[PDB]
Amino acid sequence: EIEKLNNLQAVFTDLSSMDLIRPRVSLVCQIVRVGHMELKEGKKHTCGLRRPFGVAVMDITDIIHGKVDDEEKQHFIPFQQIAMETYIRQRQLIMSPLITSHVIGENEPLTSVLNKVIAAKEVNHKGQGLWVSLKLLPGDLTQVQKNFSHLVDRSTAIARKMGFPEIILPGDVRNDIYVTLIHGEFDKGKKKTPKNVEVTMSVHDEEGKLLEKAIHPGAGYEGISEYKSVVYYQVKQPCWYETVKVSIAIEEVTRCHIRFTFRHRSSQETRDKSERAFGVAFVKLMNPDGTTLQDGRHDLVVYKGDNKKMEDAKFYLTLPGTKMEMEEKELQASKNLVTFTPSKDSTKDSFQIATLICSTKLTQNVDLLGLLNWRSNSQNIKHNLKKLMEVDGGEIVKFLQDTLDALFNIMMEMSDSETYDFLVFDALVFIISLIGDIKFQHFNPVLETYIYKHFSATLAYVKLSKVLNFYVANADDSSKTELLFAALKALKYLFRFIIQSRVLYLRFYGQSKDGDEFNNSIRQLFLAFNMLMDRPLEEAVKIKGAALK
Repeated sequence: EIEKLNNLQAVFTDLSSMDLIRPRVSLVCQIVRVGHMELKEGKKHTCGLRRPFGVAVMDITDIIHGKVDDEEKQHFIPFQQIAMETYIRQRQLIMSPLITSHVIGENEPLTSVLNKVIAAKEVNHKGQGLWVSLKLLPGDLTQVQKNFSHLVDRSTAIARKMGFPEIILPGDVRNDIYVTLIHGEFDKGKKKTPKNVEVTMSVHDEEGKLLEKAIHPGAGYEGISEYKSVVYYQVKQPCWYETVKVSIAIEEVTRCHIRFTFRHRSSQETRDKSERAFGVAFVKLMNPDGTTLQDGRHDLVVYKGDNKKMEDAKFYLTLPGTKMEMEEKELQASKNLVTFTPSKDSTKDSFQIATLICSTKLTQNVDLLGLLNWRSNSQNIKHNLKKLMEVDGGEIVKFLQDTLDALFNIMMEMSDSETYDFLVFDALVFIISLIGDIKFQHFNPVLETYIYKHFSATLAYVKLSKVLNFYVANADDSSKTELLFAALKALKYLFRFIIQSRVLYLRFYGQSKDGDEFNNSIRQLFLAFNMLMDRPLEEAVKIKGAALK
């Protein structure tokens, strides 16, 4: 790109405070040649295929530390090419030739070369490299682009951090589906040479229509309909580890899946284009339980067989896509011998991917969804309430509004069962405790917003007062001790919600017929506190401290 050389400016935002204190931070440039499989002259070869070339790494940890900052500095990052050492040293070997090997100078993954460049501080770059000016600019994208508009303009390329920040601003709408093709074991088949497998991912809807520009190779580049993995020269297990960007509409990912096409890339363009994808794997970005694809590693299944079927959305989508899907279909097929015959097409070929989804609306939890599905999951409400605490505050905070609303619905509908009331009490306590954290304190304004505007309960305040009065009545209980202490920690917002419910009652029924009763509840909380406190301090000194606090 002739218009990018003078504007090849790379900015890496989201670098939180812990990002800086990382002991070892390295800016790694992947040098991959796009073009011919073989650097040979005389015959046509497949063009546009990606091959590993080398890795350039510079330890920029102290550069990100802010120790050194100067625009005019042009840090020459040494480039380390892969060891294609097969020409010089072979010229001197006489009087004892006993060697039977092959040429492996390009087949190594760039992961191994990168590991070597990390291990070897000095790179024998031999004058091959790249000059970059490295600086850290305080603040976010806006602050960097306004306090350093000269360095960083709106045309400057933008790159985000592989994860989440230490401060989650309310409304950080993102859909970062980072896909990393870790590795894949592909059988050589009838071919003596191992297939030059190239993972050409294809994002299709549930109807199979390929989503255009869904896959993004990386920062500073537009999306593409399909992204091709680095074609490895005759490798049985090509290890890619290629992290790519996927930005689907967060509403559309509910009906979108990435289909992974693996084609044998022969050394000849005619054979390359006459060879179809011998196997295709695929992953649905939504779990069967209504949640999106989980954050972690998913092992895809390379399917073999009729080319139409292995590309038929109405068929291969119905086919399990992962080894987890393999085993779940197999096990759920064991309890019912009703039309469950394993297909012999399930070859040993497998594919591995890493899906770091950095999103705001995407949901990854069974317990959270089921508890949000309380009106149809009444049987697991007792379990979903128990297991919502293990659901991370990050999962909760995305739809804390809906979680609160559903809890209040559970309370108003079935408050008769006090055990579920206790479960919702404790879930709410954990909720406020986690929101009060530094990570989630920024949604405390959102929490108050929900309290003051979106709150929709009219009698739960009674029940919560009852439950907390029971806690303070049973203060000496060791199991309760932590529960009541946590209730102490979040008393403020607890009674914010309680007062909201009470006032909603007030304005919905005109006058408080039980205002006397409610005030008596307040007074009895006072005096139950008094029994709590007049007990010997040795049992609950920290509890009395939190009470005073």
